[PDB]
Amino acid sequence: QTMALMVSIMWLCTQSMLENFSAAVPSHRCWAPLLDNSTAQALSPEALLAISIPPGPNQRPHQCRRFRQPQWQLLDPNATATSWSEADTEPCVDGWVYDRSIFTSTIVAKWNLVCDSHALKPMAQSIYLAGILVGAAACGPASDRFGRRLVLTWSYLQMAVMGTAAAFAPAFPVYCLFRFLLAFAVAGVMMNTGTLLMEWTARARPLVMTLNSLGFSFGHGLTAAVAYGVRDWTLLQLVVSVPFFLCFLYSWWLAESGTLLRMPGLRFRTCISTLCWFAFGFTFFGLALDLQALGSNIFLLQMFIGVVDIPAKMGALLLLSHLGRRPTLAASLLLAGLCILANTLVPHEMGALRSALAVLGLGGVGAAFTCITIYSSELFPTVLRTAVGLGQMAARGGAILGPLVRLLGVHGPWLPLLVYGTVPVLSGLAALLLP
Ligand SMILES: CCc1oc2ccccc2c1C(=O)c1cc(Br)c(O)c(Br)c1
Repeated sequence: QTMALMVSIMWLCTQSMLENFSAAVPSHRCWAPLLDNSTAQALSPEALLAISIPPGPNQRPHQCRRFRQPQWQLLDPNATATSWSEADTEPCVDGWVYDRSIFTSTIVAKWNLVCDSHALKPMAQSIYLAGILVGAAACGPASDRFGRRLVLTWSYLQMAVMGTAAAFAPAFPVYCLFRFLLAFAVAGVMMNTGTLLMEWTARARPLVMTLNSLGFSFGHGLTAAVAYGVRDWTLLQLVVSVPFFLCFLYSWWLAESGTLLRMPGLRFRTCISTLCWFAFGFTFFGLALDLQALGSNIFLLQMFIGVVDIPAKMGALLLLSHLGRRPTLAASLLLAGLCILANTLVPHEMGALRSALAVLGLGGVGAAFTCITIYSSELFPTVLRTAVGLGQMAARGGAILGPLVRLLGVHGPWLPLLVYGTVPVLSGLAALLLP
């Protein structure tokens, strides 16, 4: 049934976006004796925070430096500001405390994902996407040998097990391995859903693909409210993996009640298709995992993303049927690129405009994904149509490389978004040459 597969891809998108909320980094600072000890620290907690922690980024108290002695010279207005020396600080060693207002517990607050180990969260996302790549490359022969339903049930079981395991991970490497296996199973079930829907009904192939993409959009929408409802990442992952344990009941239908010629042949077509797929994967998995910086409220941002992406990808099929394949794809790619570039061009104070631009960029990259998926079945003849597999492999690779470019935020907060906006422009300019 198409409804069961739609619920499945909805929960898959929920699991995929769970990393955006569970790895959210709140405003943090390390343990200070004048702020977290007994009442002997005294009134005016802001003054104590100012004299105990030097200023840092965005004119805020430094999230990575603490004063060993109370610097009373910065409290008195008669003294010169920023008069403290660098030697008066310590490398934020006493352990960090986090604000429990928005999120009660996250993977950043649990394992102390801080400035010294700030690369761990993008490294965690990269490990997840590498597990996705490995699973998608491995489930092919497995599904061909053991059948699609067997590997589907095995992937569901693995998804459930790894979800309930990562919900209680005691260490960071163990959590990374659990996410790796969960991504393996996610890629397996994704490849199974794709190879099932591409030949279950099909003339109706574009309709089925648009329904699949609308099901993830619905997944985005659902996971927004799911993350808004529960504040703990453990219970979040538990209640997200429980539907997979429920869908496992359909195992065995209730108990019975090669192709390397793509590189030399059509080289221009295959490199263009792989470039567009790489661009979509890179931009999506680099932008959809850091919604905290793209908007002011992550939940409302995701809700707007979904409610604007639904009609965009709905009319995407009308555009593909009326205007063509290449022109609408190039237009969507250019629109997404220009929106993401304007997101950096607009000042950070215009939060509503930044959120709208991010939503428009996500809708544009989703429409571009729809167009490239439709064009993969037409750019290559039936003799070469593992072109779609190579395109999907290039898209993961781009997804994997996505979070790795986010490390450039040290040189500037706009560089990752600058790349996320510049890549789709060149992608559309290259796709404009398609026949
Ligand atoms: C069916 C695949 C799919 O369709 C979507 C529609 C909206 C948002 C995400 C997705 C989505 C993915 O999550 C996805 C999965 C893999 Br594997 C990829 O290599 C890339 Br790139 C993207």
